[PDB]
Amino acid sequence: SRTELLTWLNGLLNLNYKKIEECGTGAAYCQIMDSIYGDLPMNRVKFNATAEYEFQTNYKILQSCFSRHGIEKTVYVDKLIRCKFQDNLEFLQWLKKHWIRHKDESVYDPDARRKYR
Repeated sequence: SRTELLTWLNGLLNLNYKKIEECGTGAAYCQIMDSIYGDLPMNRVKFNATAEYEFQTNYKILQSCFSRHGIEKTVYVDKLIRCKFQDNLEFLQWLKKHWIRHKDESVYDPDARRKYR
């Protein structure tokens, strides 16, 4: 559920999200992928974005990550970027599964990776 996922995400990345809709900015999605692959351009991810044009940048970074690593999963930016509940709920559900299956043994420091943003 949304509550179970949000709690998981907040603990994983040391975030304080209250609604699934907040994942629509694409920043959290990028960092979940960074925790798994560690080659995301975190400095260029607009982590605390408020303007849609900035969300667009996050999604292009996310899409580039999928392409670089040969991830076949679909990413419908047009649906997610509007911060709609259902679309983001579904994408986050898949991301958690991807994380479970691919996150290795190394420790991840979400705060340091974001330069404490």
